[PDB]
Amino acid sequence: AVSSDYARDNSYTKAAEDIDAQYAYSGNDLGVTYTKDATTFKVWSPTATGVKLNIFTKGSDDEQGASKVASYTLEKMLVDGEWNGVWTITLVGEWKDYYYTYSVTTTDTTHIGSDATKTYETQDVYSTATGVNGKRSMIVDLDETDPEGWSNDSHVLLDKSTKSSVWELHIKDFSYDKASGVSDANRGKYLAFTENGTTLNGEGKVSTCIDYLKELGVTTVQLNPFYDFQSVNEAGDDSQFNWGYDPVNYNVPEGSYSSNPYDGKVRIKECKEMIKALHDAGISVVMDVVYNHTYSTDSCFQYTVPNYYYRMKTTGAFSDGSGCGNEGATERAMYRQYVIDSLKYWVNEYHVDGFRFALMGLMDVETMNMAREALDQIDPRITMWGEGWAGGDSYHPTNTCSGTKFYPATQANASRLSDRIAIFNDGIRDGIKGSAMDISDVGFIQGSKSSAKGVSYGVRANSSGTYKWKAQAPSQCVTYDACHDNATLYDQIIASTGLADYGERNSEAVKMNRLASAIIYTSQGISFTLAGEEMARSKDGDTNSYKSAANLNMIKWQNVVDYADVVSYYKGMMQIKSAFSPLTAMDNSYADKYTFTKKVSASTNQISFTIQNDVEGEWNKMAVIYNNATTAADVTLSDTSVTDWVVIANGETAGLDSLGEVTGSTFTVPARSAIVAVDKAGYESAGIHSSKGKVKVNYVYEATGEKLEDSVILQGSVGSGYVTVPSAVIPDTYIVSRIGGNAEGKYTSDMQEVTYYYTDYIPES
Ligand SMILES: OC[C@H]1O[C@H](OC[C@H]2O[C@H](O[C@H]3[C@H](O)[C@@H](O)[C@@H](O[C@H]4[C@H](O)[C@@H](O)[C@H](O)O[C@@H]4CO)O[C@@H]3CO)[C@H](O)[C@@H](O)[C@@H]2O)[C@H](O)[C@@H](O)[C@@H]1O
Ligand SMILES: [Ca+2]
Ligand code: NA
Repeated sequence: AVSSDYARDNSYTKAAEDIDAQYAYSGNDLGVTYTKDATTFKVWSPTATGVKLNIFTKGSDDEQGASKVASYTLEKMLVDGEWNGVWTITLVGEWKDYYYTYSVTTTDTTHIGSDATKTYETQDVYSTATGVNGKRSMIVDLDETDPEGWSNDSHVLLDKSTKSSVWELHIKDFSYDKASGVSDANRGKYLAFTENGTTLNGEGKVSTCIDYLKELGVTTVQLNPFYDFQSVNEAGDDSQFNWGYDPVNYNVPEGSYSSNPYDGKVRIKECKEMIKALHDAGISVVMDVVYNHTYSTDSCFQYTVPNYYYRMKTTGAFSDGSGCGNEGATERAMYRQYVIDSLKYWVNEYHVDGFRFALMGLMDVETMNMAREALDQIDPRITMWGEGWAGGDSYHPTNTCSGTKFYPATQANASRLSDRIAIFNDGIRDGIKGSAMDISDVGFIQGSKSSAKGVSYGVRANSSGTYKWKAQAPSQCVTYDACHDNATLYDQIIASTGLADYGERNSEAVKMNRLASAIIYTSQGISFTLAGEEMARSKDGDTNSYKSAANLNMIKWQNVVDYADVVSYYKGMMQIKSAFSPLTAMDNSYADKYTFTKKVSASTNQISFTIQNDVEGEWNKMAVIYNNATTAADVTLSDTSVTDWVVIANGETAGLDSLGEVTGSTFTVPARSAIVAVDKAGYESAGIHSSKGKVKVNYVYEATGEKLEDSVILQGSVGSGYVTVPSAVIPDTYIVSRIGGNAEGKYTSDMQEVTYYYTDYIPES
């Protein structure tokens, strides 16, 4: 089922609305305002009877030189005897690098003015720095946290969101593997991203980490939570892992990814160095944000203004729409403001280029649209997308703090949402590889004919017609087959077919992987992959790896060799989408330029369509065919307008070079493979060609000269290193007797061939 939302007004919502009408504050100076001469503290809490500032030398009581300094009484901000809801004090002198908490004595929202008070110690709601484990805030000069050349670091923004290629990455996963070639100190840390010239096992043969990303050519890296989360003990062991969907401090970097979580400035500088390194690599940084819930209701929000910041049921229970125990009340004036101010902070202070909203379905449409407008004032190329669903039933008031009707930012309400707030298309996801809820379930690539309609509607970003949900335009659609949640693409292929064990190479499974690649990059919308999808990433069948072993979760960098051909295929498919404007369109101007051979809703083993282009200097027409049959199929296009074709992607390779020609309207499409072709006239005139070198790898029985296994194609930049390997799937009764050509070397302009010659063998042991 899809979870429900309910409009219910009660004592709590009416109390919160009254608080907004009187005390809503837009002053822009809540938290700490540092200067060398003085530091000013501001806390918003209309429910409070008193607020006390506590100063410490260190962020925890374990550290050397840790001591309580003193405590101070904050005073109400009055004008002509009228309180604006804000507490303030100004400390004269130099207070930088001191740590602090607030002691808030307060009622709840439904008992303001009463003697029913409780006192809570808490970090600042508007913390820009904390000590270890985010318990104590830190007074910092943010200038001191700027790395070398930070002033010259610019945003990396896509001209159009639909021109993106997103690599969804977890910071520990990136470099926790020793084979990553990243230094001992920086493995699984922010600073891993700053290490150039890293290679597999540091042997200097093939690129890893940042150099690998430059070669792959992804436009965008989306980072899993690097705001401060609860679920990793920052004073604990290095082997701890969590995705970090457990927020504690929204505007403070995560401590565990830094080299030193005790000094609050170090993580800020190192977090900025990561973002700079990615910007220097020409890559856009998208931040996974989780305003929909906090780890617990024992939070800075609840301790400051009890029952204001969370959606309250009539029974006094916290609404659990997140499935994590609570949901943030985005409809409230001061959380709306907090969220928007937070987004602007990460953009301006950390140079973040966009956001992925966790459970965007829990966040109200008005708030989301206002956030889009705010970020537009900085730059409208700043990207926004999110999950158009919740994680449970959500109880909200009828209206927002503005007096407009509450609407959740779900798939169902895509029409009410800005067309530049994109939504994850679970339609094409389930269409391609099968239900995400069931690892054993088949989609189109595994041979489901019923799944074809999922793919076919996905091809135009679910923006043409209606199947499941409808995007306003391709700009409002994220096109993907897998993410960090549920099974990896290759794990679902393995589980659903039983072709092999998890993480084991299988020729037919890899064919299916290549086909998924073809679909993603011949589909409209914002193309998105899990980091390592291109190298057949496995989690050993883990369908919820959020707190699983770090070595299970980590990117196995050996896969860039083991699946170098698959990486090469993705690398080439990315080039195709980038070269052909209809695929990267933001609007619906190309919707009526598609000619599907069969009905879009057809149950078929072969999907085919043509796309008419209108951009001068590009290809005039593209033909796309997906064949999920176990045999080769002759597919005849219904569109006969073009009868001279150049093939640019097949079962073997993909890219901008001609792989052969086709006369007429009929194409022979190999089993479990795609064909991408373009009009010959256009291919000649456009002058679009590859600058990448090729290596063909053959596997031959020496005695007969016959192939034991299909040849594969590696592709990469001329001068970049490659490593070929003997085929993993060849029976154990054959052994490599001899190698022809350069098994290892650098790509050249001319294609090189490597042949692994095999002889008769009996394992024995
Ligand atoms: O008080 C209740 C409860 O609170 C704490 O546990 C919270 C929560 O922890 C687990 O949920 C996990 C999921 O299993 C993960 O898949 C992940 O979900 C996120 C997903 O990956 C994102 O894509 C999406 O945007 O956001 C979701 C989360 O909203 O992360 C969550 C949170 O870590 C567990 O499965 C839940 O049952 C549980 O409620 C606390 O640790 C518990 O002791 C406590 O009982
Ligand atoms: Ca933390
Ligand atoms: Na283009």
